[PDB]
Amino acid sequence: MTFKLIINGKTLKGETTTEAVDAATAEKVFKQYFNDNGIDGEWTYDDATKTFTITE
Repeated sequence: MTFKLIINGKTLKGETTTEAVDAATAEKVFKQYFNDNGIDGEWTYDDATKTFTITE
């Protein structure tokens, strides 16, 4: 299970992706990834393709 964090904002524009030991294991970590960036907006996890997208 590979997750991808996409930041949709003029302030910060980036994209990353990687695999982990487990879906939930990476889901709990990927949540803190952007947490450090302090990105304020609509943060949600796309259960569809396990993709994390944010909309400021």
